[PDB]
Amino acid sequence: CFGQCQYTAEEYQAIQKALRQRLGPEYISSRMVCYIEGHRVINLANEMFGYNGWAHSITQQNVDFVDLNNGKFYVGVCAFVRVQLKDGSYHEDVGYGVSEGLKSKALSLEKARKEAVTDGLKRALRSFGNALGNCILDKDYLRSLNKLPRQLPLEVDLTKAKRQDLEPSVEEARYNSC
Amino acid sequence: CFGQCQYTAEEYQAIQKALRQRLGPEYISSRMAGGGQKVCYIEGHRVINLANEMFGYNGWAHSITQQNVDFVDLNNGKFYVGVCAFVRVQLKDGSYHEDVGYGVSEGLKSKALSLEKARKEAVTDGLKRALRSFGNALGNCILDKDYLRSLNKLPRQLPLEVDLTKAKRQDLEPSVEEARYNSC
Amino acid sequence: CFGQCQYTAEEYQAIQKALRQRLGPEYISSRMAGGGQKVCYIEGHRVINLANEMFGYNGWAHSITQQNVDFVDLNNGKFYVGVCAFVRVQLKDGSYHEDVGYGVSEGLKSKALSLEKARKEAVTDGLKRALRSFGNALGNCILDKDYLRSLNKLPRQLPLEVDLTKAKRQDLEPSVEEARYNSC
Amino acid sequence: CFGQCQYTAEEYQAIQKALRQRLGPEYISSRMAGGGQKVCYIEGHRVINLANEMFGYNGWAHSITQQNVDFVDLNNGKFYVGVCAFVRVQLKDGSYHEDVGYGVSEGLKSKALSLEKARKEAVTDGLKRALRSFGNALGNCILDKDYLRSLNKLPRQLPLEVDLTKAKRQDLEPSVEEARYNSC
Amino acid sequence: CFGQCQYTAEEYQAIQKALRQRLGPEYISSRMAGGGQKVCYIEGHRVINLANEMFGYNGWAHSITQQNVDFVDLNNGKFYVGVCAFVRVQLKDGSYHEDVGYGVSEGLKSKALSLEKARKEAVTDGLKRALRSFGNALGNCILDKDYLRSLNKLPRQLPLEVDLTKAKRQDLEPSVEEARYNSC
Amino acid sequence: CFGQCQYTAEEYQAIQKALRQRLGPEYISSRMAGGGQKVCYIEGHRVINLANEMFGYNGWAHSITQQNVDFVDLNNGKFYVGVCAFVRVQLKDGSYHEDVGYGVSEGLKSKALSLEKARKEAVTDGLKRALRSFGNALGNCILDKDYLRSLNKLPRQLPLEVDLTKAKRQDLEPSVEEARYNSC
Amino acid sequence: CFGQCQYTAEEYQAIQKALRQRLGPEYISSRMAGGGQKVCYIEGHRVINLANEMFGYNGWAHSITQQNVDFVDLNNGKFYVGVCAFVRVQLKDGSYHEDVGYGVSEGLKSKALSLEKARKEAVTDGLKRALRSFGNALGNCILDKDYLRSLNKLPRQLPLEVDLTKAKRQDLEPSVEEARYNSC
Amino acid sequence: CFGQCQYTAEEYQAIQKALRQRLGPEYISSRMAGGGQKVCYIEGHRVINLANEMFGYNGWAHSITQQNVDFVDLNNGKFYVGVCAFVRVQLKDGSYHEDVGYGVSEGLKSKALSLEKARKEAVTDGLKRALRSFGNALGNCILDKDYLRSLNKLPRQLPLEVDLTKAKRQDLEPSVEEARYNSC
Amino acid sequence: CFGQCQYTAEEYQAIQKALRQRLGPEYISSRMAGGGQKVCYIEGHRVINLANEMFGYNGWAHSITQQNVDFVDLNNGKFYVGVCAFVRVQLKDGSYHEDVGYGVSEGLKSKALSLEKARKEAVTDGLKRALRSFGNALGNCILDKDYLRSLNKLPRQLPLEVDLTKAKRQDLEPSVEEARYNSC
Amino acid sequence: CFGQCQYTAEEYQAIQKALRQRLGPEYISSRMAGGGQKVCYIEGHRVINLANEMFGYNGWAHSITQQNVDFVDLNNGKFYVGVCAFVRVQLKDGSYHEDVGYGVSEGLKSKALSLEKARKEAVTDGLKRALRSFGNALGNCILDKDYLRSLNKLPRQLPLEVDLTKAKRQDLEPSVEEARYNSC
Amino acid sequence: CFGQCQYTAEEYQAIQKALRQRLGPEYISSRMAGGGQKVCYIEGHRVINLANEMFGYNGWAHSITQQNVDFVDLNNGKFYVGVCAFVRVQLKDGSYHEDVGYGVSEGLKSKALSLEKARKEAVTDGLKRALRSFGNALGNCILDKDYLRSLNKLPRQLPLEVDLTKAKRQDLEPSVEEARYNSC
DNA sequence: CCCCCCCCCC
DNA sequence: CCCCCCCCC
Repeated sequence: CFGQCQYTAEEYQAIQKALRQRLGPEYISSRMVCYIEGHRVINLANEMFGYNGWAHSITQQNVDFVDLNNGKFYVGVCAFVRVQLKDGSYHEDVGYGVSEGLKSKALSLEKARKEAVTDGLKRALRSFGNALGNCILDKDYLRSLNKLPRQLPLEVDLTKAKRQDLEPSVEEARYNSC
Repeated sequence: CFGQCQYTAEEYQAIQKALRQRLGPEYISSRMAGGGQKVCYIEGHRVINLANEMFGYNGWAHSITQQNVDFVDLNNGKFYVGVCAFVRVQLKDGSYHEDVGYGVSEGLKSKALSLEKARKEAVTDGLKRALRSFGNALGNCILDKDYLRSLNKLPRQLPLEVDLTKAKRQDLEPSVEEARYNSC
Repeated sequence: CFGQCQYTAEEYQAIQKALRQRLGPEYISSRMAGGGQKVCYIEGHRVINLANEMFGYNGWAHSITQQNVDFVDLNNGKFYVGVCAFVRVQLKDGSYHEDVGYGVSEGLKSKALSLEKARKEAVTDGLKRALRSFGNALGNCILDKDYLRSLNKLPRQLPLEVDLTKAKRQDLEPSVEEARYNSC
Repeated sequence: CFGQCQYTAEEYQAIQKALRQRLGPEYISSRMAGGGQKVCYIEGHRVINLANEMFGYNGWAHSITQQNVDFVDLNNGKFYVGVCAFVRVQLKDGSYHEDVGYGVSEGLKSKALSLEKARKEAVTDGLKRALRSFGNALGNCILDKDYLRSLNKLPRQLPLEVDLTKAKRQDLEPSVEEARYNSC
Repeated sequence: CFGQCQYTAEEYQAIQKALRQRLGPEYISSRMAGGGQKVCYIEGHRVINLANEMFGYNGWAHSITQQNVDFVDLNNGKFYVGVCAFVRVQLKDGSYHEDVGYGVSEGLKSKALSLEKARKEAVTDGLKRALRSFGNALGNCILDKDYLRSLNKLPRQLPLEVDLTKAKRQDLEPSVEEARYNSC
Repeated sequence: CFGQCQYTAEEYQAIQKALRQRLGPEYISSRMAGGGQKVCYIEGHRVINLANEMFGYNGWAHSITQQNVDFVDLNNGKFYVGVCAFVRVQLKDGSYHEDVGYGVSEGLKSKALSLEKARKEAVTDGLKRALRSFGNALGNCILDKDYLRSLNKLPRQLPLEVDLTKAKRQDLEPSVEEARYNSC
Repeated sequence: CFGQCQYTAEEYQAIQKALRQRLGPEYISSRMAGGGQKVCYIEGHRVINLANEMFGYNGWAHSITQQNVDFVDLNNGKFYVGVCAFVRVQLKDGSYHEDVGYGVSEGLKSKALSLEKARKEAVTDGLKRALRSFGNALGNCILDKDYLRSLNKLPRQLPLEVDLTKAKRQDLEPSVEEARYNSC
Repeated sequence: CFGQCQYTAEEYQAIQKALRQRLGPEYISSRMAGGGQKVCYIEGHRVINLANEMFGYNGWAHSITQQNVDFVDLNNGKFYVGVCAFVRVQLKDGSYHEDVGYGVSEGLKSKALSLEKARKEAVTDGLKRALRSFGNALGNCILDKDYLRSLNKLPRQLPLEVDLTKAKRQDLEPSVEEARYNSC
Repeated sequence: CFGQCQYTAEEYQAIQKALRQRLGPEYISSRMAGGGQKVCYIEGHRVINLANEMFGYNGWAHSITQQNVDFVDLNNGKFYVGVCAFVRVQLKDGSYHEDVGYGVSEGLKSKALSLEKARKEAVTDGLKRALRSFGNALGNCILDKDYLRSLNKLPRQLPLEVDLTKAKRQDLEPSVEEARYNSC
Repeated sequence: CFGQCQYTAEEYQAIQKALRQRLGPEYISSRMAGGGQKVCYIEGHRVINLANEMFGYNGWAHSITQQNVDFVDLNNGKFYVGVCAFVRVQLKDGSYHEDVGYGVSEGLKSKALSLEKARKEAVTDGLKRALRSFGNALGNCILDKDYLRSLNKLPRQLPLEVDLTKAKRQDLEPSVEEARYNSC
Repeated sequence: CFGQCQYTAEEYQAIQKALRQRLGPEYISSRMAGGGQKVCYIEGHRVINLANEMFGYNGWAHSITQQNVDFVDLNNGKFYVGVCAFVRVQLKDGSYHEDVGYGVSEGLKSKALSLEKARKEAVTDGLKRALRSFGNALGNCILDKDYLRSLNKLPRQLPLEVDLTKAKRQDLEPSVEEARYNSC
């Protein structure tokens, strides 16, 4: 099962080679600072290891503070996320979540907690190689990214989008799996 | 049993391909936020049915690791409640994803309904955010702004109608009863 | 034993198909839920019988992970009580779904009746919300507003009558007793 | 041993069939509730014997997960006590159902007797509500509003008589001792 | 060992039949309750002997899960003590039943004797109520009001006399010592 | 080892029969209660010897689950102490019986003697009450009022004399040493 | 190893026979209680050697489950200390007996010496009372008043003399060392 | 699985030799301390990639045993935060090294960013110091003063340029998917 | 390994015989207690060597279950410390003996030395009292007053001198290294 | 895996011989203590490399059992911090050594840097002292005063130069990667 | 592995013989202890080397069960610190010895140095006293007063000189690496 | 009510 | 939107 599977030579070789790849400009985004968006990291991990080849859990989440300054809330929240592969290999790291200025205590806490968990997951997956987000920390890679042409955001083709719940091929394979 | 079943090549490959699909406009809904901005989301029951179809009714599981009420404040007769929950989804092979949901209830005068609303919302949100990590088909694509742009350019479709003619009308499931009798 | 048996292909397919079924109007009832509007729901005993038919009396299980009384407040002689419960349903293959229920009692003068109402409602609500996660047939469809529109357009049927002629009248079960004697 | 035995096809089907039965009027009793209304219920010993017949003396089990005294109040010499209990019933195959019972005692001048009544009543109620989840035959049908009306239309029968001629009069059980000696 | 032995068909059926037996008048005793009314009961030693005969000296077991002193109050020189106990009986196959006993001592001037009486009574009562759940032969029939009337209609027999001629008079048990020597 | 050995048919039946025996007058002792009534009991060493002969020196065991000093009060220079103990007896097949003992010391001026008396008495009483549950031969019959009447009508026998001619006089046990040397 | 070895028939019967023996006057010692009455007891080392001979140096074991200092009081320069200990003896077959010992120290000016005396006495007394439960040969007979009377009528023998001619004078044990070298 | 793999002779020897290598100037960075002096270090991503190449992406793992915030102080509008972390790295053969990292933030006006900086720095520092213990190739050589001197004498090379032509541009990994499909 | 080995017949009997031996005057020492009385004891190292020869350096073991400082008092400039320790000796067959030692230091002005003395003495005393329980050869006879009288009648011998000519002078143990190399 | 491997004769003998070697002056360093004196020590990275060469990168491991900050004092604006750490080193055969390290930081005005220095120094010192216990080669000889005098009499060598020509300049390890590919 | 290996006859006998050896004057040193006179002791590194030679680098292990700082007191600028530690030594066969060490620092002005001295001394002292229990060769004889007298009569030899010609000069151990390479 | 407990016991 | 008044008395 999970945590018991040992990587075969072919799969080990494919993943080890693939994880060295640096990410193209399609993955990187910027704010006012470069970063990779959460769903992109999720999709990267799902493609690298399979939907059932990686796992993550929240070891502990701790609210550092909730302060009130003339009607505005300032909240800091840390989270400890541990990623595990289907072979037992694991990486655990710290994420943080901040919410300053909001008037809603509850919305501030929601933003801070969710942000902390997502950040922790990104930083835990980072430790597997450049393909999962390590290259973003290399300043030479950032410069080589700035010299690249700023391409416009690609468009998504919703023609083959999932339109009904049923997955007939999946149901067939699962019925044949028993 | 559960957590021990190992995925066969056919089911693994089918699921891996199927999870890449982004969701059509049938799944996505929208509300208005505190900044007057549009926020998309998938309704709970849609995600539950999506997961039941992707993994089988017995191929996925979820549990509440911890639910914690952050605060209960009383402002001139109105209750403001924040509740977080940690939901862990597991597949029949032991693979798991755990995330946090939050639940908010501001303005209500009934403390009990505020707490109920916050707790249930927190748990459902945590389940959705935990299931997100399995792929676009279970809700990962909703975070892609390009997917959102491609969704607005689409015609606002009218609510589909449900045909309740073959709806279940009595408890017994005879084919199910036979299949189970033959299992003992 | 329980939690160890793996579903056979025939029973898996039967149950997966049956769980997709939406519920007819015989199951749906209405009360005034949280929010003060008319809200549809499935009665507890109906969900119990639904689950017993879907999985068998020994094919599903549930337990109360934790029940916590959030508060008991007294406002000029009336009691206001909120109670949450965490109920986890498990199938005979180890598959599980856990959710939160809440129980409310505001205004009553009897503390004991208020607490009893809140605790029992919390447990039953948690069980229903945990069973929701297996498919439409166990209560997931009730959350689809399109399903509600398709339910209102249906002819309002009168409550069916129960024929108590073949009702159980003595304790002994000879058919069961024989199979059990031969099972040892 | 217990929790390990798997139900055989014959015993499973027999029990699944028997549990669908609604109960005849011999089981149901009634009192006058709060608002000058009628409320039906099944007495504890009836449910105990029903379970012993359905599963065998060694085919079902129950335990008290937790009992918590909610309150003990003193108003001018009278004690008012509320007690909840969490009872978990388990079958010989590991299947389980857990629910909450409550126990109330208002008016008594003895704190000890109030607590005794409340605790025992809570536990018995919890056992009844836990056994309810196995099917109609163990008490689920009592929740059906149509079933109660269909029960009122039957002629109210007078208490059947019990013939104590074959009552056990001395301790020794020779057939049991013989089979048990043959068990070694 | 204990909790592992599985009941053989003959012993299962013998015990299942024997537990249906209602108890004769030799077992029932009576005291007066608070409202000056008759309350029936089975004495502790009677239940112990019944259980030893039904299952064997090594076929049933009981343990005190938890005992909690609810209160010890002093009212003008008299002590009033209430004590609850949770007793769990288990059979040699792992089957179990757990229930609550209570112990009361009101009026005594000695705290120590009040506590002793309350604790011991709680434990014994809990054992009786746990054994009750196996069937009429172990004490369930005492709860049937119809069974009680048929007991009043019976002639109250004078206390049976005990023939102490075959009483054990010295420690050695040669047949037992021999059977055990042959076990090594 | 202990707790695993399963009783052989011969030893089971021998012990089951022997435990039914009531005790002769050699075992019973008496003290006086204040109301002019007589209270019977079996002395500690007598119960220990009874158990050693019934089960063997290595066929029964007991342990102190918990001992709790309820109170130690000082009233005008005199100490009044109540102590409870929970003793669990276990047989070599895993069968067990657990009960409560109490120990009392009122009036003594030495706190140390009060505590020692109460603790030791509690433990011994708990052992007696736990062993009682195995049958009449180990002390259950002492609670039967008819057995008490049949005991009082018997001629008061003079204290038996002990023949110390074959008493153990030196440490070495040669037969035991030889049997154990062959056991390695 | 220890706790797993099962007693062989020869050793079981030999030990069972030997444990029935009462002790001669060589073992019994006496002091005067605080009320001028005669109190018998067995010295610690005598009981230790008794157990070593009955079961072997490696056939019995004991451990201190818990030691609790009940009180340490200071009255005009003198310390009064009560300490209880719970000692559990176990045989190589898993059989066990647990009892309580007490240790007292009144009058001493040194708190440390008082505590040392009380703790050591509590533990030794607990070991004696735990070993008592194995039979008369290990100290059970000391509680029989008839044995005490038969002890008084026996001639009080003068303290035996110890022959230190065959005493161990150097550390080395050549026979033991040889038997052990052949054991590897 | 992980923690079970034993290093093969070829892989052990390869890694043992490779870890002896000291690092070239491409890895080392430097800053100025609070007292105007040069401090060398290895950046986090370099250590992560070094370890991934030395042991494989699945041949090393690390976990946070505990993170403890030492202090958060507010001095006239500036926050000073010290946080320690204990990081444990493990290899696929069970070999492990655990060390401490620290995180500092002095002067900042935002508490949230101070805490984020201190916690993340503590964890990364602990990871670097834990990996340091495996050899020079993973960072031990940075502590050799002679290695630092021999590094300064080297020509300061210009920052290398990165060729992003072969960068990953889409999610799909066909070779990886193929090998994994062949792994089921 | 340790705790698992079962004693072979030869070594068992050798040790069983050897443990009966009383100790010659070379082992016994004496001090003067507070009442000017002669108190006998065996020095620690002698008991350690006794055990090392009786069971082998690897045939017995001891551990400190708990050490508890009873008090540390400061009375007019001097420290008075009492410390108890619970030492459990175990043999290579799993047999064990646990007892309490005490350590005292009264009068010293340095707290640190008082604590050191009390703790170390408590541990050593506990080890001596635990080893005593195996038989006379390890110190049980020292408690026999008859043994003490038989010790006084012997001539007080002068301290034996130790021959340090064949003393160990370098670390290496060549025969040991050879035997160990041949064990791998 | 780790903790399971048994040392082969060749590797055992090699390591046992190698650990006796004392360290040359290349390893030893010196500082000035509080009395203007010479204190010798081995720098951390040297000890890490020593252990990695003696046992292999995967043949030794260490963990931090506990680190405890003893004190943080503020004396006229400067911080003085003492921190202890407990480091446990384990070999691939399960052999282990645990010792204490300390860390000090006096004079700094930054609390965070003081704590960082003290914690890191404590952990490194504990690792050095734990590895010391394996033999002279890992640092035990540094405690021999004769070793120190014989160290002064040797010619003080110039700091060796480091040859960075073959330093690792890129991440990939082709020999390691190939040896690992052949291991799956 | 460690804790599982059983000693072979040859190695057991060699080690048992070697442990009897008393130590020559090369090992013994003298300082001013808590008795206020010339007190003999074995230096830490000597005991470590003794153990490494007696059992092998991988044949003995020790751990710190607990270290507890008893007190830190400040008297006119000087610190008085007492620290105890519990060290447990174990051999490769599971045999173990656990004892207490103490560490003292009185008079020093630096709190950090006092705590460091006390903790390290406590751990080292505990290790020495735990190793004492294995025989004279590891330090038991140092307590023998006759051994001390026989040590004074020996010629006081001058500090031995160490031959550092074959001192270890580089990290690599080629023979060790070869023996390990062939072990995989 | 009473008995348990008060007075006695150490 | 609930909460209040209703319901339990």
